[PDB]
Amino acid sequence: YQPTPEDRFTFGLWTVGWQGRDPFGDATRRALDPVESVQRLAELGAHGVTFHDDDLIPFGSSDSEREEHVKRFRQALDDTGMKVPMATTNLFTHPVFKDGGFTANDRDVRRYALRKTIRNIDLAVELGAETYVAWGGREGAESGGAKDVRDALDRMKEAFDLLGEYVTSQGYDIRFAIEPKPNEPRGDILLPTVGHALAFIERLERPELYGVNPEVGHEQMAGLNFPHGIAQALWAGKLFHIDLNGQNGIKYDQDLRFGAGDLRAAFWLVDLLESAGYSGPRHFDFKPPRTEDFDGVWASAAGCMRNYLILKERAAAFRADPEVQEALRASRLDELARPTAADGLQALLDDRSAFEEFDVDAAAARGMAFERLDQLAMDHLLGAR
Amino acid sequence: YQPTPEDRFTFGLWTVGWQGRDPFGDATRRALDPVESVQRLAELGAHGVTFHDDDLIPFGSSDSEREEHVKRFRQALDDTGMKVPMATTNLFTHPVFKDGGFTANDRDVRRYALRKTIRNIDLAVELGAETYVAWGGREGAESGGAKDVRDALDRMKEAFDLLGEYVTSQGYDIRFAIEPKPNEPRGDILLPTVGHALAFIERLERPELYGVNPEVGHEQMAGLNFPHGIAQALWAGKLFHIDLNGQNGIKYDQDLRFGAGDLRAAFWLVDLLESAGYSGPRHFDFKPPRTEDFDGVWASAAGCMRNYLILKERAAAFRADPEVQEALRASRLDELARPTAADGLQALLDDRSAFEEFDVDAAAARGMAFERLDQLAMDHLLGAR
Amino acid sequence: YQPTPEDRFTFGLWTVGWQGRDPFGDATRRALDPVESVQRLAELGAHGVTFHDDDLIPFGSSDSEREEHVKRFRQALDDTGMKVPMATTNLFTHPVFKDGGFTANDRDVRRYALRKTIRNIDLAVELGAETYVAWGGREGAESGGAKDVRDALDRMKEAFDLLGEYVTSQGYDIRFAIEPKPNEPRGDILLPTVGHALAFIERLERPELYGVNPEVGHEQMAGLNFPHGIAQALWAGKLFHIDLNGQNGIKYDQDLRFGAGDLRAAFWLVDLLESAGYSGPRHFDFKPPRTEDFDGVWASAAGCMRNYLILKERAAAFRADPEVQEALRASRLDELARPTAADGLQALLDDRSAFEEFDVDAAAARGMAFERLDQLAMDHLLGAR
Amino acid sequence: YQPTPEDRFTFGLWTVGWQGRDPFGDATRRALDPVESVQRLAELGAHGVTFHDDDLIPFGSSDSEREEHVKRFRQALDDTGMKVPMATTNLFTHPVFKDGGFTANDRDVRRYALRKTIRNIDLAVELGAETYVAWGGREGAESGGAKDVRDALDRMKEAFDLLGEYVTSQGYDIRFAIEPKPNEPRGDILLPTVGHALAFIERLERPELYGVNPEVGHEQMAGLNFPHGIAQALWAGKLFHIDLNGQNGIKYDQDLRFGAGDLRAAFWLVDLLESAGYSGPRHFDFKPPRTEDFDGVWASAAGCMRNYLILKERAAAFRADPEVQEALRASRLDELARPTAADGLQALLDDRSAFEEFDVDAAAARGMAFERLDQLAMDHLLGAR
Ligand SMILES: OC[C@@H](O)[C@H](O)[C@@H](O)CO
Ligand SMILES: OC[C@@H](O)[C@H](O)[C@@H](O)CO
Ligand SMILES: OC[C@@H](O)[C@H](O)[C@@H](O)CO
Ligand SMILES: OC[C@@H](O)[C@H](O)[C@@H](O)CO
Ligand SMILES: [Mn+2]
Ligand SMILES: [Mn+2]
Ligand SMILES: [Mn+2]
Ligand SMILES: [Mn+2]
Ligand SMILES: [Mn+2]
Ligand SMILES: [Mn+2]
Ligand SMILES: [Mn+2]
Ligand SMILES: [Mn+2]
Repeated sequence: YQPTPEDRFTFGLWTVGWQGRDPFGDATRRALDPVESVQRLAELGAHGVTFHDDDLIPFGSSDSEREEHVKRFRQALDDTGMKVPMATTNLFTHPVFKDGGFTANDRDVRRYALRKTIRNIDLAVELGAETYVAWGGREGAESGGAKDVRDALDRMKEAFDLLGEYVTSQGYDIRFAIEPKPNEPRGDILLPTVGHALAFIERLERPELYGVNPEVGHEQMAGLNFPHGIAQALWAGKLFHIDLNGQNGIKYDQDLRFGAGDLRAAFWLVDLLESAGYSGPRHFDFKPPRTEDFDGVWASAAGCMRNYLILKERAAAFRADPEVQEALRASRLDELARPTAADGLQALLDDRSAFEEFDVDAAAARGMAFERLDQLAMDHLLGAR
Repeated sequence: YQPTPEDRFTFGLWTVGWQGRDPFGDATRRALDPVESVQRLAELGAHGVTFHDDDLIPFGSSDSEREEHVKRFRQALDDTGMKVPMATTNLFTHPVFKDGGFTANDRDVRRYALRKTIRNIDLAVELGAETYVAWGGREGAESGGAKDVRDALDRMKEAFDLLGEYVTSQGYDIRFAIEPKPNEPRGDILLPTVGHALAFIERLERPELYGVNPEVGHEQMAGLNFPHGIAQALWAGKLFHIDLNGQNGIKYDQDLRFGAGDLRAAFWLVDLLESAGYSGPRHFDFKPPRTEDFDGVWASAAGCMRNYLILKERAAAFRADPEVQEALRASRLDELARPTAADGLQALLDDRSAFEEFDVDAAAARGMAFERLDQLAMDHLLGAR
Repeated sequence: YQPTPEDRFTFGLWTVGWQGRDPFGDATRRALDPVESVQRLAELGAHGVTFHDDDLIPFGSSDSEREEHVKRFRQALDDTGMKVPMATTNLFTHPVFKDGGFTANDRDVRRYALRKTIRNIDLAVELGAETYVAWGGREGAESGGAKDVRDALDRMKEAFDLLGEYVTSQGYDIRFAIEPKPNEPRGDILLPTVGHALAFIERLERPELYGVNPEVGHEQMAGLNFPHGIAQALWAGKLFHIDLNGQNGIKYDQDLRFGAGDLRAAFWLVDLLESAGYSGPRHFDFKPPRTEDFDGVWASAAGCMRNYLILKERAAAFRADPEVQEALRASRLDELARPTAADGLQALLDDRSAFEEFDVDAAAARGMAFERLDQLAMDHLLGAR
Repeated sequence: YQPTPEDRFTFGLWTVGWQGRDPFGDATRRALDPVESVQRLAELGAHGVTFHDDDLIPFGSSDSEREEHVKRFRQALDDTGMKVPMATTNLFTHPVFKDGGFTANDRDVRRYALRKTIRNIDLAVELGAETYVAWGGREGAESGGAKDVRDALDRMKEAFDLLGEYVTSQGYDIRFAIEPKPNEPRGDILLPTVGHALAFIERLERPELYGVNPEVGHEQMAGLNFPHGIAQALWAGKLFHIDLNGQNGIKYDQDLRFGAGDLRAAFWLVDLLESAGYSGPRHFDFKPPRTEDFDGVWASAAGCMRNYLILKERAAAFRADPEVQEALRASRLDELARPTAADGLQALLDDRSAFEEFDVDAAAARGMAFERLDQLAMDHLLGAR
């Protein structure tokens, strides 16, 4: 199960670079040089990296230092053949962002958050990224009077609409991907799920510039079915990017390596991305546990990739198995994919077999055969066929 | 705190009529006649009632019996001055709907679910309802291979699009309100939140025919902030109807009387509906606990109405209190409501005070004063001013 | 992966016999005769069955009918070689139990709940059961003033203490196993977790008569780590019985077949029961989904057994793998099992290497190597070694 | 609603002193001097403070600096009349504790964690504390093979048993209070609930030395009923101390001021502590939100105290209201407090009115009148009587 760069595996600088500072505990690992991580991730078989502005250029860097940091970084990309498919802005760490960036109550902060963003879209385009992520982690509230949500959506729509004006004015090929999260670090975060983000995009001036960046662990923090939300994103044409990780239920945001957490969810998510032909990056947004030294870092990043490739093999065996395709017909998946009434409304209304003469008892008696199907999918996952 | 019918309080027949059958236990109360409940709810000060088809006309009734049931019911509405603002279809009880109605894997079932719906839209319009709710409680799965979600959304969009064709062909003034729920009775239900429902409507052929019917307890079963979801629905123009009840956290769907459960949520929700000028029905979709006899039924329905009217008084005192309006300015709510950059993109880009000369430290030092605000809102709720 | 009766697999009559009545829906399957289920479960390789009183003898049966029902049942046990290791009381279905059995506010109800219990302990002993389960599913409240919890624990301790007097007075070899559940069908249920049940037993007059019956899905409905709770029960000597099933997170009690739900939890639970040498019944307390016909019933019961036996094989390969035992030493599991201070308190206090000269930096730098361990356990589960 | 020191309100140095560093964000407030906080908390009406070792004496302080820090602190206690009822150890911040203190896999770490503890019990006794808290925040795992839980409970019991030997050997009047938490910062924390902690104490050599320190927000992070767990702790005689705060459901540990979060829980908890006559400290273990400056700090600490005193007044009015005491009898709370069978087992067995002649229908028909009771308790809370 060996990754190659053709598998499209990517990692944030902040993921392998997490020093292991948590709400109760100091760092347990020294800071990695971005150079270092590029080199070590290319050896493991990754395809590229991603960054916040602030991961690559230290906050408050002179323009003399910015350019330095960028030079070095670009040399290591040249030396390794790594790409930069996606970039994003840190609008959550510095204290100025303690009430948000694009929805902060202070208007000055809000203009500062769009200037800091625009600066990093230029760099992102220079470095070749196709997708620009926006996680509004400070956009929200711990209290009901602190934030009027209708005014805060007006602000959010204004900031995204100015960024879409900027990008079309510059000529850039770059799209935006909004990342939902339901809570943490705010008490409640605005656009908390995939469905809220999808809905919001349909109100922006140019909706075809924006899609979603869902993360495994974030929709599971609301107790939702991650493969069902991604289906919906796929159904809308809006799955621009995806963050892969693991999460054990409804609790703080664990960011465990991909395959950890809900491992059957993980199986149905790979099944779906592979059968829909998702062709963007398989990005890992994870934190190696603070228990680990640098050995455990690179082990944990390697197991992200491994577990994807194992689950891809088992989902492919599942769909390719004749006894499975027979089960799928027994459970009427074929019929789910046929129109209910291609005949149209009038013919439906005149069809007596639809109502007046429909035998509800006979229909109700038929078994759906779902459990036999599900066990087939379990035997496939476990390799126990 | 006395309701009158001008408060727009409504109840489902199924709410006061719940016999108290639960997954572990038999009925504890006899069946109410719909007549009875209309009379008793008009005495308590309610404005109207709502129904499933199957609450009012027993499943499988001849057309001779349907008309009877409807006659009787209409007399009791005449005798009491009660209205029928909303109606809906039962597509969840009968065993034929064990895989869903509009997304069942069997195509025959799906045509039967639209015929059963259309029949009840006619009756709904006859009885004067303005809103037709659709809760797809059986639309979903307990297992990943049982349902392809992209085909199931195609089916759902086809069923809603044929119902919008039906209503515009008949000339009816009636809109649809889709009610989300994340789970129960299915393992996972499709369009599980407000945001998923909002997103989905924007893909139907005629989106201005459809809005949402959110329920308190349903978004809390995902751990989400119910007043934040309703703000978003208000912001989209799509809050057609609302279900009011109480829920203690993430667990089975409790349906406790309104004000029970999360009582500070309840306060910020009344604050919002009243300050936005929501003017639809305040509908109660609750179940009096099976511990209660008919005395406890009508006590529980009365406390729904009482608790709304108490929280309306305290939210109104809150917003009317000068010291509160002063706090709101101290916390910059005023600034949240101003555009970030009415000057436009170019002027933002040329403004040095937005970036080059923005003092981030000074901005970061300012306190948001949220806690003083929040305690004011607490003293108001508790009447301890 | 073929079960035999030596695997100690058991099922409740109520599990395969669930008609599929849920809070929103009628039965979807006819009632099974207990005879039938005994015969069909013996063919699949099960070791025995369990019952509520009310599953085997219809509520209100004359003593002429009781004996009949029991005769028939006993013949089918004779004909099949099935055992009855465990029995329990239904103190939740009938409306008289709407406030509880042993903690109902009415004292008359409470005496009735102990008489109904004692009657079924006699039958249980006749039929050879070793364990008598008590799930207090109606013991609790939806509201804070409805139940004083300290008086309700006095009542619960009084009922269990009289049942322990009864059993020691009759000479019976039978122990009690209390089953925790956090909620459903009550808003909150008393002794909601394993730890609450364990604590409570230590206050009964004869604590060595009582242990716990934990269920997978119940501790997961609180978001807790089921293998950690069973370790604690094992550590106390109190794991008398266990209920096996699957649950997807914090929501209504799904009762999916064992292996469904949290499949990595399932792996670490089999690892533990097998390495501790648990030798009681592996009981399945599950409901085949109401989507299924009788074919899907017996498929779902068979997959419970299958998935146990697959996970037993993979946990055994895991612990037997030298590279795994090497990893365990690398992560210091060996040291966890050594006493911290067998030298005693004084020697600890005089040991300078424990404090004055302990090098905290060097210790802090050591990696725990947990991620490499965890991936080994993942490759083992998936059979990808 | 003015606190005085006779109300027994206390605060941790770490609570008002939280700089607002979170998993995504830098500090937003400078460090407070312990002196400062003592002075400011005495002005607001608090009764005392509590500390970790490491809050009061910087980690790695020479013994020349320790004594200095302690001198200063003691002067400010003298100048203000503040007490120190409780102290505890920081065994979670420093990287050496990344796998735990008392259950770390490294035995060296474990001896170091008991030496660091013992040192601070001496200081605690010097400063007059009565209760010594132990929150094992690093005791647990993110992965199943990382920790054998039975060996880890052996270690935990060994560490607590040596601390009980230490304290009885020194002659100290000091008891231990174990604080449960279900998760965060570990994936799962050992003894995750009140009931697990209660159970564990009953296995220590001297159980009458140990009780529990429950925190509001921690049992709510498992979705449990905090007043029900404290009743159980009261029922066992083991409520040594309590941490008061607010939490909105199952998510990261918010630590909002007391009264925020679940405000009806807050009401029933004050009702219980006041009617049981709890006479330990009312300690606040909260964090003023990082949005706040020092003004918002002291506002947030003041609202903890205010909200306790408002809820005490409304619970007292509730229990003192004749119409309430009438409701309580209508709902049979009186009967809950009577023995079920003071007559004994034999008389129960011979009582025909308990079984043979018990009218189950009549009993089942009686209403429990809980909803009327609950609304009375709501009108009382809101002051709407
Ligand atoms: O929860 C943290 C979020 O996942 C971020 O890592 C975003 O993906 C990028 O800012
Ligand atoms: O959870 C059940 C749902 O709330 C229904 O009562 C809908 O509102 C109407 O079918
Ligand atoms: O949740 C229901 C409980 O699990 C019961 O099935 C008990 O095990 C036996 O009464
Ligand atoms: O969650 C953090 C815990 O509540 C601590 O503050 C303990 O109370 C003391 O170490
Ligand atoms: Mn995350
Ligand atoms: Mn992410
Ligand atoms: Mn509901
Ligand atoms: Mn509803
Ligand atoms: Mn269960
Ligand atoms: Mn069970
Ligand atoms: Mn806490
Ligand atoms: Mn605490």
